[PDB]
Amino acid sequence: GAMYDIKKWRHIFKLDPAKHISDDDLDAICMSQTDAIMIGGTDDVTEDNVIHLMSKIRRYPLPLVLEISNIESVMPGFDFYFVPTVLNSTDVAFHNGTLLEALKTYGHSIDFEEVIFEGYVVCNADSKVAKHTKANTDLTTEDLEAYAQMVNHMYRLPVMYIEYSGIYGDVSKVQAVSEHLTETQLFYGGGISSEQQATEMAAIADTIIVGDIIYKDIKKALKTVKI
Amino acid sequence: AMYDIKKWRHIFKLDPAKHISDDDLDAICMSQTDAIMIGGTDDVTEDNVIHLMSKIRRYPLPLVLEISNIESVMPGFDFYFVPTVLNSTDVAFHNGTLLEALKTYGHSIDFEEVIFEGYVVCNADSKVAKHTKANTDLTTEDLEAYAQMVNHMYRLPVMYIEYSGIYGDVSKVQAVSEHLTETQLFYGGGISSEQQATEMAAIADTIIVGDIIYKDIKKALKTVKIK
Repeated sequence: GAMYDIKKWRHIFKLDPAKHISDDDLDAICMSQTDAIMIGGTDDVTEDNVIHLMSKIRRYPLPLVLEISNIESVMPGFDFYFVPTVLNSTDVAFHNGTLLEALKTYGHSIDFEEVIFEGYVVCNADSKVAKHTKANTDLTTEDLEAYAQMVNHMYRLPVMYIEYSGIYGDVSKVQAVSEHLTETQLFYGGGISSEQQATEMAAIADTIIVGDIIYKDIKKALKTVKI
Repeated sequence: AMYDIKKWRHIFKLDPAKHISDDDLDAICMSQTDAIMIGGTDDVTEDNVIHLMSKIRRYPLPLVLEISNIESVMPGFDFYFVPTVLNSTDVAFHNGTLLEALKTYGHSIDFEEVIFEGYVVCNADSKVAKHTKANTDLTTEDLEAYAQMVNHMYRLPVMYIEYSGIYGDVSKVQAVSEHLTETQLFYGGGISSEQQATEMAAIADTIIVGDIIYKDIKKALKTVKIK
């Protein structure tokens, strides 16, 4: 089952369950070389369409993961749950606050082997996720490096997630951050929309996460896997 | 074997602001304690720590520093215990301050000797609770969730139940232990009798004794006789 060893993942397609994906486009990505399909949507996951989406996704043989945002999103059935802790958020709620309530609720029966805690760092000052988590987006390269160090040596977390929220972020900073991660895997997301960019980043980061372009140019999207 | 925290059962904890006689100091360092921890939940008086270290280093037992604030950071200790107050309402006590420290000292820290502690402040009327704006209304469920969170999500080496000066709720500590497996349970707060040291050192992995050292050196040395 090399299929389910996140450490080997290089590319993940991230679906916003709130947007419409056609069955042919869905088939396209699920058939691709991508390592996993991730359902996200940083807010009020609408149980209804998430289940619609996973029903379709389970017809293919590839890891289906959920990016839990809020206690509302928690649903059984996924292969992995990626739980973020927004390191640069100024509200304890996105640190461990929400997670404490989820655990209060489902603690009794979670299989922590399938849960993955991610050091999440919001880097796009003008994003829904930056404004919701009251994230302190004024980050210098030193700040990111301190964060990387904090993730890599102090919490020693399996994943550090650089989230540029839709726009292609600062390659140099991502590059600075990768420098300090060693034991921790580096996930990058934000703006990839060209085999060129996917290759640039997948070079620095360990796993790249392509999302928006799926709903804009399925053909370009499929290009991001060629990294 | 001396420096493997996982075998430690008792730790004597010295407030560097309080005075301790050369003879009481001698007594604790000669005891069966596994280590001396210099704490003081506030502004370490760079002055008396060096004095205390000076006397303590004549004995061969581990000397550890519990860093509270970025001020405390100094060389010469066997291990540095860094807290993250999980039930604090202020990001500064989650990782805020830590991020600063890392910006400054990041370049020269031997992370091998740094130990990240999952801290849960449990005494509503404590300087530490008021300082870190800790949310001290914790049910057993809450504590269990916290345990789970430390043990499985953060997967930190130590979860520290801090009852700040008073002997806490044995049942709750017992509940918390239930969930820690890979994580070492440190307990502190009120042990002042061979009886209490013994009760707790049965539930927790390591009991931390402090206040009684300055009140009844004879009773204090009774706390290391934990069966």
